[PDB]
Amino acid sequence: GPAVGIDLGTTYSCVGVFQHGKVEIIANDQGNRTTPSYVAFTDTERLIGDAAKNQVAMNPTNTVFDAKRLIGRRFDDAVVQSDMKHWPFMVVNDAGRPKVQVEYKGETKSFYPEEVSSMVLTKMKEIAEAYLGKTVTNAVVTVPAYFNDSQRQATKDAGTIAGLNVLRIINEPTAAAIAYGLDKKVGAERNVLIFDLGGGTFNVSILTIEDGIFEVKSTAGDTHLGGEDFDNRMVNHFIAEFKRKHKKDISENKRAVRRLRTACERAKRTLSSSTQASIEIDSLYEGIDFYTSITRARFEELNADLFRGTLDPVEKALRDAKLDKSQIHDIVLVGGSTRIPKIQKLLQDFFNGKELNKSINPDEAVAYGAAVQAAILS
Ligand SMILES: Nc1ncnc2c1ncn2[C@@H]1O[C@H](COP(=O)(O)OP(=O)(O)O)[C@@H](O)[C@H]1O
Ligand SMILES: [Mg+2]
Repeated sequence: GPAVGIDLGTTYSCVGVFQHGKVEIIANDQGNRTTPSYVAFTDTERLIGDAAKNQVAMNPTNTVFDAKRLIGRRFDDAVVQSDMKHWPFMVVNDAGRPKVQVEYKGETKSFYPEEVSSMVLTKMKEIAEAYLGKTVTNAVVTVPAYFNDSQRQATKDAGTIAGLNVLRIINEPTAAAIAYGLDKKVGAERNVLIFDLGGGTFNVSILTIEDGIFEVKSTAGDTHLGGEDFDNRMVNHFIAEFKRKHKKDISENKRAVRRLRTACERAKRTLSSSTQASIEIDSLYEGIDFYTSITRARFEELNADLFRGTLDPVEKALRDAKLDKSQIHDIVLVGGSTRIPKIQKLLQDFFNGKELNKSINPDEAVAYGAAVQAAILS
């Protein structure tokens, strides 16, 4: 079986495979090229991926996500302490290590973060196998550039327990560069800027590549900024609209909100190609059908400050790396949020018209690069 490339992401994961000089990003059962990093436990089963995320509104306490934020970390970790204040599931201490606690088939069960991730990993593995029509064993898994050795270890472990022989763990930005071929030797130093705006995390990385060797000269971003924050803004906006229109506040009804959010995220994706999208929700609150729409202009207006602030981490990355806009040779877009027009304009304007690398789907770039790296490693 060919070695595969796996992007084990915070909110979305992707698997690609190099074959006949071409990289193929493998779609899942539902036909999507990326699958949510969600795991849900019920009375009768364990749901992973889309099936899992498609019921989080119904089974909040038993639907686990954000496992990547826990992996390789300690319970006493300030990150963990701050984080768990927002997850609808339990995180318990176990001799220092944190564990997620769920109820599976009536009985209480706990899992180490690496076990949750191995579940997502097994899902990607069978997606690959379903496509290849053969067993996948070897793999290259990606990790953020800021991951310490514990976090890398845990990611490796998640692989082993998922039945995957992890050939190598490579940084996500480096995987993005390899996807565009920016790793080929041109007898000169090259500075690449990776602008990664995903589902819930934002990362900016400046790589220096000479002789084919990478050198992460600097990094920046925000671990709590992503496409989900843009969704929230739409939600708050629509909650206020429903109120004016029906003098009812649906805030308390978690289900109404969760369904509205799902409609928003979808409208958001449509907004990246169309100037407006309709929000059609049957029986949102009580028996009131919420039928409305948003325009790209209003969308951009709701997230203006968020979008604009995206440039601060870019300026920081520059000054830390000791470079000026003029010195960065290539800029590659990574993450599903970079498909947003305003974000592309804004970044280009900042780099005074410089062309942006974006021919490869941004949310598939890391997988793409890992698959290539897997191919050379085997
Ligand atoms: N067309 C699009 N326009 C805007 N956002 C998009 C689009 N397609 C996907 N996204 C967003 O990308 C995010 C997922 O990004 P992705 O990079 O796949 O995840 P991760 O951050 O987990 O690595 C979600 O917030 C999703 O709404
Ligand atoms: Mg990502």
